[PDB]
Amino acid sequence: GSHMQDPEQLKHCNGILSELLSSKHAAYAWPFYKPVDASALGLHDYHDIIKHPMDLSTVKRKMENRDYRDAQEFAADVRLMFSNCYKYNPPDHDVVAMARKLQDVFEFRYAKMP
Ligand SMILES: Nc1nc2c(ncn2COCCO)c(=O)[nH]1
Repeated sequence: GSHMQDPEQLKHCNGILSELLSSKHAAYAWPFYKPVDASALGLHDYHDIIKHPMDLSTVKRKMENRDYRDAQEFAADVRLMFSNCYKYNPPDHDVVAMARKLQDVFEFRYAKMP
């Protein structure tokens, strides 16, 4: 059920999303900018292991099209994106180190929900 705080909380979500895509975090955010191109990377098992792909360009499109109805729905997709990375890759892989740093950015600012 829609709350009157939902538009404002979604604005905070959109702010976080803008930050995740900004130059400030680009050194570790870039693997998450676009959908994993499994074939191009030779990751021919990716879509057998990851049943629900997610990436920041897909989150952005969903925010722009008002697909997300509340902050929780946005947050679940962002976390899905990170969880896919932790599921597919070995935990010492550099892409996982980048995921953890970007998720720290996400979680600490998401916790600042006004
Ligand atoms: N190994 C691997 N590469 C990824 C993953 N997520 C993002 N990338 C890198 O894609 C960006 C293009 O080089 C992932 O989970 N698997």
